[PDB]
Amino acid sequence: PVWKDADTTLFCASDAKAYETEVHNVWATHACVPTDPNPQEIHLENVTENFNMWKNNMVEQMHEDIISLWDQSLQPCVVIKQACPKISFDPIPIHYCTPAGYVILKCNDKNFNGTGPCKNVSSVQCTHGIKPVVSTQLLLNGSLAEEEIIIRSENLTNNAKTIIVHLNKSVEINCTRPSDIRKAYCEINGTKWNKVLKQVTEKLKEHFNNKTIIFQPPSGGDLEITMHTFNCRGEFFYCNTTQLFNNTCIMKGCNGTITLPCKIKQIINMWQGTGQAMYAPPIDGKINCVSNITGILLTRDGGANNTSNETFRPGGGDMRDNWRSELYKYKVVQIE
Ligand SMILES: N=C(N)NCCCCC(=O)NCCN1C[C@H](NC(=O)C(=O)Nc2ccc(Cl)cc2)CCC12CCCCC2
Ligand SMILES: *[C@@H]1O[C@H](CO)[C@@H](O)[C@H](O)[C@H]1NC(C)=O
Ligand SMILES: *[C@@H]1O[C@H](CO)[C@@H](O)[C@H](O)[C@H]1NC(C)=O
Ligand SMILES: *[C@@H]1O[C@H](CO)[C@@H](O)[C@H](O)[C@H]1NC(C)=O
Ligand SMILES: *[C@@H]1O[C@H](CO)[C@@H](O)[C@H](O)[C@H]1NC(C)=O
Ligand SMILES: *[C@@H]1O[C@H](CO)[C@@H](O)[C@H](O)[C@H]1NC(C)=O
Ligand SMILES: *[C@@H]1O[C@H](CO)[C@@H](O)[C@H](O)[C@H]1NC(C)=O
Ligand SMILES: *[C@@H]1O[C@H](CO)[C@@H](O)[C@H](O)[C@H]1NC(C)=O
Ligand SMILES: *[C@@H]1O[C@H](CO)[C@@H](O)[C@H](O)[C@H]1NC(C)=O
Ligand SMILES: *[C@@H]1O[C@H](CO)[C@@H](O)[C@H](O)[C@H]1NC(C)=O
Ligand SMILES: *[C@@H]1O[C@H](CO)[C@@H](O)[C@H](O)[C@H]1NC(C)=O
Repeated sequence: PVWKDADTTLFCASDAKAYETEVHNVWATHACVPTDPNPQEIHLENVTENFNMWKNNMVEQMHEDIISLWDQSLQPCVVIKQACPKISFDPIPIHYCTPAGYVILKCNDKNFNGTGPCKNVSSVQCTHGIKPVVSTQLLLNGSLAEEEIIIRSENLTNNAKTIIVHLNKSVEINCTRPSDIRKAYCEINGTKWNKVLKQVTEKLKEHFNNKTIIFQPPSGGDLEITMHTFNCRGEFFYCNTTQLFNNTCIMKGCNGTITLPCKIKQIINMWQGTGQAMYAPPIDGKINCVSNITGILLTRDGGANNTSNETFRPGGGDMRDNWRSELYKYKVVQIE
């Protein structure tokens, strides 16, 4: 035993083939180390420890990882004049491990909303395979809750704090652009989507005191925040998630396949801050991705403590809460 809450400089590990150039590998061979050959996680009997993912520093430290991954690897056309070669792109799991004198604690309490104490703690040396997808409004290719749906928020009462809806059922998404080049779409199972979405509203009313929950498309911003931007094979997609957030469809004559209009923007505003950048025309041929929806990035706006309704509009932008959704059950303690 003996430990104390502390921080340090972490290190990473990954199953990264040294021949492939799917950039996540090419970067995880020269910055990460091989995966733990034989790894054990030791449970701690009759012990309880408090966690909180919003003041946690593993998240920050991982953000400083993906930033260098994207500034090093993928390069733009545009005083900045470069060559913009088409590259390969496919994320891979990356484990996060403590050096010497420290260890990682893991909360496997079946539910657990993130901030607070555990009860079923365990001590690991590395995290686990965590895919660094950089996406907004919808969390894709993450992990899933092993019990029920959970809403994660710092201050649930606050009105500019982002919300996170960890799902217990992965909703398949399928986005394509075959053979204007950059005119794409995304097919989603409306049946699966709205079954799970009914569930999502039930939980939101469980936290918000049997109040009428309503989903609304974004107020107004740049397409980065108001339009589901993800990265597909080195292509930056933009999907008008307006048919996803409709409270009418919660019988009814809407439950089939929800095609969604998308576009492959060349001019994007970075998520690392400071400026914009332009890339290059799409690769000829079918460009598509098949990802799992697993989390949900909402920002209910305030001004309805009195009315019997609360409006929730999709959000995101600060990719930090993309990581929080995954390193919520981990804390780095030092062997004091
Ligand atoms: N200083 C300002 N300009 N403030 C006004 C904006 C406040 C709104 C805000 O603070 N929102 C959170 C942080 N923001 C996130 C934005 N995210 C993206 O553009 C993005 O994720 N694109 C993307 C997504 C997926 C892929 Cl695959 C590829 C690209 C940009 C940066 C910003 C930080 C603070 C300044 C601007 C807003
Ligand atoms: C604690 O978590 C582990 C791993 O998730 C699982 O076996 C079970 O939920 C709990 N086990 C014990 C012995 O409490
Ligand atoms: C999370 O659980 C704690 C109890 O440990 C509670 O005080 C807090 O309000 C909960 N927050 C949410 C968003 O469920
Ligand atoms: C997800 O959680 C909800 C809680 O309301 C539950 O009703 C549902 O059966 C769960 N689904 C799965 C697949 O665990
Ligand atoms: C935010 O919500 C929590 C939940 O109980 C509350 O305890 C905390 O004090 C709130 N903070 C403020 C400043 O209201
Ligand atoms: C999507 O989820 C299913 C189970 O819900 C899982 O078997 C599959 O591997 C996931 N796909 C990806 C790309 O992670
Ligand atoms: C994805 O959609 C394309 C065309 O819409 C289709 O050819 C492909 O089989 C689909 N894949 C999945 C897993 O739904
Ligand atoms: C949607 O999911 C259901 C499972 O409830 C399945 O039976 C149906 O074929 C799926 N439809 C589409 C278009 O994905
Ligand atoms: C909501 O109302 C139902 C009955 O309509 C009740 O069983 C439940 O306790 C209520 N919950 C909240 C959070 O108001
Ligand atoms: C999304 O499509 C709707 C119509 O379905 C339109 O009113 C809205 O302006 C579109 N959003 C963007 C960002 O173009
Ligand atoms: C999710 O994972 C699948 C399979 O690993 C991959 O094809 C897809 O591109 C991924 N999605 C994103 C947004 O990276």
